[PDB]
Amino acid sequence: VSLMEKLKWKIKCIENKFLNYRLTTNETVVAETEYGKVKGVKRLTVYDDSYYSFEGIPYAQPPVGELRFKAPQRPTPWAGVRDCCNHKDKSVQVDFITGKVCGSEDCLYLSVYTNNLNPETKRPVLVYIHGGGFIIGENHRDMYGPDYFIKKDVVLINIQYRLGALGFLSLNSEDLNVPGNAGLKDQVMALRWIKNNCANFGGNPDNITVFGESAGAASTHYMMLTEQTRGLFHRGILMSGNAICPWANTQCQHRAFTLAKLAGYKGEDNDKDVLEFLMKAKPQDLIKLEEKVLTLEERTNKVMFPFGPTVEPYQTADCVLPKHPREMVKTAWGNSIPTMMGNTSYEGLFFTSILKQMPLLVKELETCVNFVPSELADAERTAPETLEMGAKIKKAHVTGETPTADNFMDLCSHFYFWFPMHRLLQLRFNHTSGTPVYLYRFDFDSEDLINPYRIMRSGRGVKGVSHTDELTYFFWNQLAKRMPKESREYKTIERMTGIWTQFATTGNPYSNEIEGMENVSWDPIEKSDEVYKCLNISDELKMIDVPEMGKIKQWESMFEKHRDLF
Ligand SMILES: *B(O)c1ccc(OCc2ccccc2F)c(Cl)c1
Repeated sequence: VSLMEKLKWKIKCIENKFLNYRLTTNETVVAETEYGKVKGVKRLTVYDDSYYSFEGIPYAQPPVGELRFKAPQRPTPWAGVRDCCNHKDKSVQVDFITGKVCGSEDCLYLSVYTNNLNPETKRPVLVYIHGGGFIIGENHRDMYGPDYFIKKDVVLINIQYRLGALGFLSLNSEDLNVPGNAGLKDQVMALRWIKNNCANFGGNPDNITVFGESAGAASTHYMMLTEQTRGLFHRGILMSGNAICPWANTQCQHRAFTLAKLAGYKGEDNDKDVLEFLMKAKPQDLIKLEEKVLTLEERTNKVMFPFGPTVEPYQTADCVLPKHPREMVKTAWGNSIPTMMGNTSYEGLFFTSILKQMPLLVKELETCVNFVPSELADAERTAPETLEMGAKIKKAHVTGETPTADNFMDLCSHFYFWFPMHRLLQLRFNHTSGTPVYLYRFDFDSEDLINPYRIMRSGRGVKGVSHTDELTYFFWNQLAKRMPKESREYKTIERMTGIWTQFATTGNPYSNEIEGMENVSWDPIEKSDEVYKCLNISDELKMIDVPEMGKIKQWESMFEKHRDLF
């Protein structure tokens, strides 16, 4: 927290509103939805393109009052024309830059964008679910502008969903109807809306692609796992994340009481009494205290967030996760739709900011016991077997006699992203109709065009392709600028929106109409593959064996004596 990030961030924000106004037009339009008419408006881009914009389309009732912590309910429709010419608020969260809580409980909205409201053909529909660890994020165009994607003839939809304790509180007591995963059930309801309404915006309801980055990738994967969404969409893209990443789920049923007690609850550890208190609390109080819920023991054992997706303790009407995700892969409908997955070439660089805060973290690599997968480790991480397992990790990532910060961040690349990807691929290969999985590796490094996460990760001046660096080439954000058509950055925008649009359309990401792809033979992964091939996306596009594969096998070797748990 170095105070006046908040300044230029406030004055990049005084600019973003003038610019937003200047890029607005007077061309309003009305579209039909199953809940009533919505009025949208055309907007301009800095590349002199334009698109129709519908923001603040409700897909559920505002989950306020008695609806807090509950599964979403269908919204209440209207006669007349609803105003969708302005965005709604984001879900209640801590602003990662201003450090202050922002947003509203009234956040269950989606936005629809297209360059042509009346196309002559049904268009592929792309649905983006944002990341942010299930605790931050939004569909506001200052972070996720559609301006690049609307160069292509697609319909792009950006959803919101409840975050933090408001989205992911879970209580054991069956009588209370807070089984957990409200935020994922939000996504399910948004997907149902999209399926039933995208046609009114020129979309093909039989050709929908869901994609997401980070927590949005885990979300996309959860939407492919749950039987609640069966057949609602037809392709998935998992960008740096999936549902069996260790940060992507947690059993948090005991932490509601902790949150209550942090906020001033007086009384006993009792689900009913705890729920009653949490129902009454100011939303901004609960979200601000969320950062204090995890114990030192939990943090040591690499629990990243106190509330997130959870295995629900009993089954309700709108249950999304009845079993551990690894179990849900066994029968997942989404196993049998075309899928693309990928990661960046230095994911772990993202934890730069965390390291600067707590330098002593680097000494975790002395034994690496803390990064042994939790299901394998003992609670004190002092067991000799845990020490042995840790030594396998240590050999994969410690390059000198003493671990460095770079070693730590390389390790994080695998703990948080590459190893979970491996486990998923192998698990799914036992339960798939045979539909292809394509892998990419995003390896394009530039500091000439950036996005706000680079601030948060303090990555200005740091080199390598961190977690979230690829977002810059998919979405407009308030820190972006018009780049020369010949720049490597602009060409990367064209390649990324191009490949994603090609995959959305056909279920195959290859096209010789994409510059650089003229010699790419991009083949999906097979069960019989001992080495993964990926499209490596840099200044050149090249098919390579995943450079991370060696370290991936090294992680896998921790499961030599526990193969059932892999
Ligand atoms: B993806 O949604 C994602 C977000 C955050 C992660 O780590 C926690 C974190 C939070 C804030 C700053 C830096 C961080 F690393 C992860 Cl692993 C994934």
